[PDB]
Amino acid sequence: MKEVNVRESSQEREQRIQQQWQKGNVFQQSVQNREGYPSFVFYEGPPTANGLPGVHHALGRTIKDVVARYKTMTGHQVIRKAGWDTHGLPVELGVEKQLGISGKHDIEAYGVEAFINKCKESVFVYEKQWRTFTEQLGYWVDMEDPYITLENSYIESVWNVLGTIHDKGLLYKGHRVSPYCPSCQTSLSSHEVAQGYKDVKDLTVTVKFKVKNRDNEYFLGWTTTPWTLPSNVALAVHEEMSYVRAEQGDSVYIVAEALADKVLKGEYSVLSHHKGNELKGMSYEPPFNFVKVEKGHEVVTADYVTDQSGTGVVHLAPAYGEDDYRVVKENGFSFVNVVDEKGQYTSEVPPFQGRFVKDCDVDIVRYLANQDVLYHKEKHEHSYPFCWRCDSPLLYYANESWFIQTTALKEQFLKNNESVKWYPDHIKHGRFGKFLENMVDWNISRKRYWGTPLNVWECEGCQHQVAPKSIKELQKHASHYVDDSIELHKPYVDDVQLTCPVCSGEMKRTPEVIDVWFDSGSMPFAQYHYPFENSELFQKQFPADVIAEGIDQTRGWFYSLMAVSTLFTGKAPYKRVLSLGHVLDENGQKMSKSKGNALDPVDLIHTFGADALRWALLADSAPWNPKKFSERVVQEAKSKVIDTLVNVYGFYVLYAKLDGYDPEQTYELKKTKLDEWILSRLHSTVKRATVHLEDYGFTSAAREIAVFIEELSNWYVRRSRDRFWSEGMDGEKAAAYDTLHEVLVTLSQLLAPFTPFVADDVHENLTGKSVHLADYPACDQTKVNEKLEKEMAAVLQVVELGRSIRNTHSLKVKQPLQSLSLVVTEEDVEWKAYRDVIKDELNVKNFNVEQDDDKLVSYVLKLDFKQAGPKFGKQVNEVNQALKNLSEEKGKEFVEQGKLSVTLASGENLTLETEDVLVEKVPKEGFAVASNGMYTAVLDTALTEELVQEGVAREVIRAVQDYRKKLDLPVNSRINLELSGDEEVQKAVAKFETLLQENLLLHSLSVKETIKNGETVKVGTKQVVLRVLNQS
Ligand SMILES: CC[C@H](C)[C@H](N)C(=O)NS(=O)(=O)NC[C@H]1O[C@@H](n2cnc3c(N)ncnc32)[C@H](O)[C@@H]1O
Ligand SMILES: [Zn+2]
Ligand SMILES: [Zn+2]
Repeated sequence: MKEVNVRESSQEREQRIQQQWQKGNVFQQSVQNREGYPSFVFYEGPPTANGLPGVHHALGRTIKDVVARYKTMTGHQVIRKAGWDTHGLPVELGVEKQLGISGKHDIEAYGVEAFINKCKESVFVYEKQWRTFTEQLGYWVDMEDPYITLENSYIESVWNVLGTIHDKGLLYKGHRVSPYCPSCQTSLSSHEVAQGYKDVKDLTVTVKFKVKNRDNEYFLGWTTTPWTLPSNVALAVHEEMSYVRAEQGDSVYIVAEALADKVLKGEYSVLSHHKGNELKGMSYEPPFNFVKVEKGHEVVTADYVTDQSGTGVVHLAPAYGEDDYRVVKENGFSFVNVVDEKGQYTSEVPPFQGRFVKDCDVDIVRYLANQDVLYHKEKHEHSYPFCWRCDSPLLYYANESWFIQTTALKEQFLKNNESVKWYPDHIKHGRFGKFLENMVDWNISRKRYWGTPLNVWECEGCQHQVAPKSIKELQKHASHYVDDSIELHKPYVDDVQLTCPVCSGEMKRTPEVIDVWFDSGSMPFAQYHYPFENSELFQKQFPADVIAEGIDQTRGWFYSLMAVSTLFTGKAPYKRVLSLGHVLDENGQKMSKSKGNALDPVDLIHTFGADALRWALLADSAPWNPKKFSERVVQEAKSKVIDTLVNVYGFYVLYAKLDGYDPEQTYELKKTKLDEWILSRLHSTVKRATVHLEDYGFTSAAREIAVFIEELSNWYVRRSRDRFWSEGMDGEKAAAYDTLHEVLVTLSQLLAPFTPFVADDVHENLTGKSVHLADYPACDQTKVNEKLEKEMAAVLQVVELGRSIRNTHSLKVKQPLQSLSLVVTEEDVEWKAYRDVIKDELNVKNFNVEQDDDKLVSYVLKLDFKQAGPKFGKQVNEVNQALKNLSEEKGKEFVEQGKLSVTLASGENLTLETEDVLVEKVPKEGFAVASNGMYTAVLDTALTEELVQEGVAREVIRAVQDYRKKLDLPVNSRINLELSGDEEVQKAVAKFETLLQENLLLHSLSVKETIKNGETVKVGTKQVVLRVLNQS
């Protein structure tokens, strides 16, 4: 073993260990050495390469590393291939800001290929930043040969999946009303929309719709989106609902019967009752006549019209509502659109042309009143969808898109999810399960440039569709030569046309790229270029035994994985999911926010070490709920856990070399009770940590280990230092080294998945082997002594009670005290075995165990004025004083009898009720008491001259021992000590001359009145001059 003497920072140690991993290929060998062992299949969720890693990203990568390392140590081969997510809006928008451009026109003017080259350069910069962060965090994952979603092989496997889906008829193009981002200028998927809801406050209005061929008759239409009014095509009523023609003032309004008293206030008279199918066909005048509807502006029947809200008459604009689109299409009404792709009004609405529709709400109200059509307005606080990337409000916009028909397999989705073990369990039928139950088809087409091209070619002649699964299939159908090096990106694939197999017409690729979530959801099949390569390796690496990512993936990777795999293969791609809560910064969620909530993880790793950061993330709180994180918790983890292990390890190394201990040599072992306790605590910790890890309880396993580390340092090592400091290699010293060597080897093995750097530093120095190539230690039940653990735990509580009393009464442990009395309610612990430990630790001359406190307490009596005040009238204070005058035995008799009589000064004797007297139990004179309820510790706090002088003698002994180290004197050299002090020190030294000689290797001791050129030292509140003249 090597030394720990030269001061090494945490960063220096981890850098040294990392280089040791590099030169030994330990990560690679920890996988190869498990060849033939059962597989544990793990998929890495690919971080988006669009920003710097933060501290919040260290939680997931720590948890993944713990599982992989732990599963490797318990006899599994865990292949770990890193991945980077490089396509889509999360990358495109960032690059646009770097270039100072925005929108599809700016990108096309910039040049599609030039813009894409900027995307490739940006993601490459972030991959290196992420890779450096991952390596220094100690998350072992293969970033030398990662899967990257922009690589041609990866995209080709995505094409094969999409083509196979298309073969099943589950990839279709359709004109549907979809969630749409006017800024990004593309439709969005259902899971993307579920990530961008915010509370808004807008206006829902009621508008008069004057009936045609009638006078003073106005329909009362209702809408939550006033900006859709210029595009009105129809009014919807429920055919079986009841409506009334009610006159109000000079006008007559048509409104639902059940809502009339709410819509019409002040004064109205109901004339006639009508059903919904009677009002069907009635025409009216639009609130805005800017646009013309060739077949529309009538009243139609829709079954979703509710009488609980609104007026029972609903304005329908087919281009901005799925229900509106359906009903208008059913009745053969004209489809009209007044909004461009940027969310702005077209020329068909002159007064607001070129304005965002959701910004015209205020002006729409004014135009309504000025045209004599407005009737009501009310506030609406509701959740509204916003773009999950650019935070723009979304619109529901009729648009032609490509869909994956996930609803066709919805039953298979739910079946696959039911086979998944979720952590926490509530995600399974909660956040994830509810999303599955409300499934709509997956809108995958994005009118963007950087992403996986949607591999569907349509014939210009007959609209026949061809979806090449591969470059070879693309080459086979192409009307021109397609080189083998064709890059599966825009615009390169846009220059490939195919000859139609039906009519020999020209087939052109649809221009869109696919949702970025499809890329990552395809990674089980695309990370190994399946089915083009690695068919056998893919089979051994599917499905995953676990994945672990943040809770946002329930609307992300968790869903896209499930959807791609179910559509492609029908099977669940994972057996188990760890859904991780998000890391917070004292409040908000860490992210690439404007505030930039996240801290620099590399700076923290540099300052406190990756081990400390990982331990804080694992032990401070569980990973399932939102986690407030602080640098302070990392600092505490470094000093309490990591530094503690290093010191104990360095303590073992220093004295093993000095004593020449060799674990390969055979010694005589006189193992003490403290050795048996810590060994029992070691294997009990091994058992309980393993049980937690088997159930993915990292927090509980870490906390169990931290308890053992505190016991190892504060109790076992601290109380065994003399055996390491002693001179001869006797049986008890050999037992100390043997015990501590086993503790360090096994504890480092226990800690390897948690704190891989410091664990390997201890293990490799002690054993010559990497801890990460080792087996996870097994519990040796024969070394578990439950009684010894129980008794020692009681001893620790008693010691803690004794320290509490000494601290309370300012009695430093260096000052011996006469006795400690322990009142145990029951004879449970064999206290005789631990008498020497308790007396040493608390510095008491006598330790006595009592069944009760009758000899250790007394009673004083008082009066409860709230109870007995009025009863005794004015003699109350005389009675209260009379109770306080009572003897000790009189007070004790009262608590037994429960009845007492006080004799006042006048000779009058008054009887005291039980509830009239307040009882106080006080410790005997000179004693002090602390109790937890199970154990009551009574400490004799009274000091005698002999106790004070012994304490002074102890301080003199310590002062001499410290001045001896300062002079660098040999350990074995009898000194001639000269000592000067006042009479109190002189008397104490004289009286305890034997004690001083037993603790100091003194050839002579001389008490001089004054000392030439002496060293003044502090002995309590006194100054003592010392001087050492080496014997000749
Ligand atoms: C599985 C990864 C997805 C396919 C996608 N590339 C993605 O979300 N990539 S990421 O880089 O933004 N996220 C990386 C991981 O970090 C989690 N995460 C993101 N934000 C936080 C946060 N504030 N606290 C804790 N964990 C968080 C993600 O869920 C993902 O596991
Ligand atoms: Zn957007
Ligand atoms: Zn054709």
